[PDB]
Amino acid sequence: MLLLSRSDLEKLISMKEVIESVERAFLELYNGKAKVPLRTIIEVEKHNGFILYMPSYLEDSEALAVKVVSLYPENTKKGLPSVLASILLNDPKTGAPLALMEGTFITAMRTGAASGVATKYLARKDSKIAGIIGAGVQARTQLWAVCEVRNIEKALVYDINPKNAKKFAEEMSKKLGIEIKTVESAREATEKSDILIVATTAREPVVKGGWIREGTHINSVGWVGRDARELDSETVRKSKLVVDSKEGVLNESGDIIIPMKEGVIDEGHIHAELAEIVAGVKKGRENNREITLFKSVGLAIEDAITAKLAYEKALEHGVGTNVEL
Amino acid sequence: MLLLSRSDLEKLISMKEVIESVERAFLELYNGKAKVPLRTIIEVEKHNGFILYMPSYLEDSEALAVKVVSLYPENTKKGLPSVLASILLNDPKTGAPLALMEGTFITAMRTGAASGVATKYLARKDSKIAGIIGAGVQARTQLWAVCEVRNIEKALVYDINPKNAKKFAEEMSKKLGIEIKTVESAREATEKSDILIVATTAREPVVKGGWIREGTHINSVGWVGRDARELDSETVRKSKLVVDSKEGVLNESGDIIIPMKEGVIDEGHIHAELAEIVAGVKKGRENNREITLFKSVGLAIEDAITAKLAYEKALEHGVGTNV
Ligand SMILES: NC(=O)C1=CN([C@@H]2O[C@H](COP(=O)(O)OP(=O)(O)OC[C@H]3O[C@@H](n4cnc5c(N)ncnc54)[C@H](O)[C@@H]3O)[C@@H](O)[C@H]2O)C=CC1
Ligand SMILES: NC(=O)C1=CN([C@@H]2O[C@H](COP(=O)(O)OP(=O)(O)OC[C@H]3O[C@@H](n4cnc5c(N)ncnc54)[C@H](O)[C@@H]3O)[C@@H](O)[C@H]2O)C=CC1
Ligand code: PRO
Ligand code: PRO
Repeated sequence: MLLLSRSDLEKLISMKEVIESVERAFLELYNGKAKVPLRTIIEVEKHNGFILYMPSYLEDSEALAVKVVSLYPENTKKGLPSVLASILLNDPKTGAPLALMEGTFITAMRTGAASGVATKYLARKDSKIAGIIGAGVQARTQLWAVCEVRNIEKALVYDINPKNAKKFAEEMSKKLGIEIKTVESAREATEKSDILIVATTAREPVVKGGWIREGTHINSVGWVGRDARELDSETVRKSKLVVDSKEGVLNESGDIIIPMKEGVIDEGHIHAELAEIVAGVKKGRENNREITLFKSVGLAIEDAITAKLAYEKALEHGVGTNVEL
Repeated sequence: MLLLSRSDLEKLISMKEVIESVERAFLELYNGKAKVPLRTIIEVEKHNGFILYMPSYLEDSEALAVKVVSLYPENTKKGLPSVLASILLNDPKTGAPLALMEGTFITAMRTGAASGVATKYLARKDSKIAGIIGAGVQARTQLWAVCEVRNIEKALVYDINPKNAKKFAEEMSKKLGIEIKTVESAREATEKSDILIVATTAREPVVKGGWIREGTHINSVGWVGRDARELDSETVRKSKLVVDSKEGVLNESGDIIIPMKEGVIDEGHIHAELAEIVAGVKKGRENNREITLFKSVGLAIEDAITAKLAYEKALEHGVGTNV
């Protein structure tokens, strides 16, 4: 078996590659060449956490992988990231395990790239100002993937944690070579956005629909269970809704389940799944005045296409350590 | 996180340990302190194999583990085991991964132990002769666990491959210190058995119910999908049926699903789940003449308590590699 550490992975993969790869994974999913059973969620109520088991098999790409990822929103208080993951790659021909790789970095990369492909189809091409609510691990790759897809000029970041917003604005500004300024309310970041990035831990809405002007595109990736949401009901109803997967969002995302329980929206309010948009069967952004919202909770195909991408580059680069079991 | 190889694991855990631990896991499951959602099976039709994802959380034992196990019946043609597994242990307090360990040895140990617990409650205490149909990997731990709970004197082994039965008879007899004789039909092994072990890869019945005499207890652990079976409908109908879990067997075991399609039995023919037997809520063996059948497909909690037993012994014994 081969081992790939976070240091190993950061070396191998870039966001432009991951954007292309996640896009192909969804095209493979639309053509009936993907087996993605709904992920299994075990809630650890005793320790305020979740653990998610996300297996998938992409038969054309021959990517047979499972990711074990956990969400503990209070982990940052113990010097630990909220999201920790591991990815296992198996050989489709024998079922033998091929690799164990650190999944935390890949989770952030594949999540940003998933919103990157959706941003290509749903965001105004002339978008230059991006607003970020929640300056955590996901927000960094979220903004990075948005910058790979649009000619972003300036970014606004709001967080309840002043350290996270400052560290984000400083470090990401040199990172992406764009100006990033911390703002001091979620209202301001939402009102001035051409593209809005929401990557929060909050269990109650932070984005009010009354702030969103026309022509803005929203990427929302936060998830803390089916009871939690970061967008109020007005935001969802007001937008042209695209989901990463209907089966996943409708079963896991309080951002959608709660407004439908209220009766503000129904299952038909979902315009399309991302797989239909990538395939060209369903259309993305059609005019300047619509407000587009991409709701993402995570799909296992993004881990498999990224893990096999990273695994095959390690072989070609001689990266990683071999182990016996 | 810590890495544990088969060589690391093989020393650490014994069959007496795993039986005690698996029985405790089933009691924990009965008391509502286990989260064992039904496992996810992805069939790789393209390569004639299955891969199984088995997560579970035992909250009292604080064992949060997932096993990735695969079944490729044609692997023995490539010099590879039919069943290959990996087990990942996570920290319940942080969600952080604690260990990656080889699951092949643990799956054999926990599978034998699960039948070891069932045999203790369902088999006659005066059982002396054990019959084995299918002399593969699982059969060895199956007989070992039966030997840990009953005073077995002699074993009879039948396999469709005479090489496998002979190799089983030789190797297992030295390990367990009991006489083991090769027979040349499933009928003979079944007819003379006090306890019958069935652990085959067959997709069609190998044991006929007409062969089973009264007082026999059967452990059947084979699985090759819900369309495959190693027991004919008569063995199922004739027996008091105990399953490791109702949700798993009725969804995955052709040994049970097919006789229910025929109308020979219905859902009520399941006497009890193993968890109810361990808890004492349901009765085990009530008389000497009953024929008892334990149907096992595998349950994620048995992996979790065994993985955490081993992980916890590795730390105390300084075994494993950090990465
Ligand atoms: N493909 C997907 O959809 C995936 C979903 N997620 C979810 O994305 C979200 C972000 O994940 P991470 O960045 O890794 O965690 P993180 O803990 O490192 O960052 C979360 C940020 O949200 C901020 N925040 C929390 N509540 C806020 C509030 N009311 N108002 C303003 N800011 C607030 C926090 O201060 C923190 O900076 C999480 O909800 C996670 O469950 C995580 C990985 C990928
Ligand atoms: N109940 C549980 O928890 C578990 C279920 N299993 C299943 O147990 C069965 C055996 O597993 P392993 O021993 O690891 O595989 P194995 O390949 O090592 O052994 C299978 C044995 O069955 C024999 N056999 C095959 N067809 C036969 C037939 N018609 N008649 C007589 N003998 C036949 C084969 O010669 C072979 O020796 C498989 O179905 C496996 O999927 C595997 C792990 C645990
Ligand atoms: O799918 C994922 O990877 C993220 C992890 C936390 C919740 N969802
Ligand atoms: O429970 C298990 O581990 C075995 C693996 C193959 C089918 N059942």
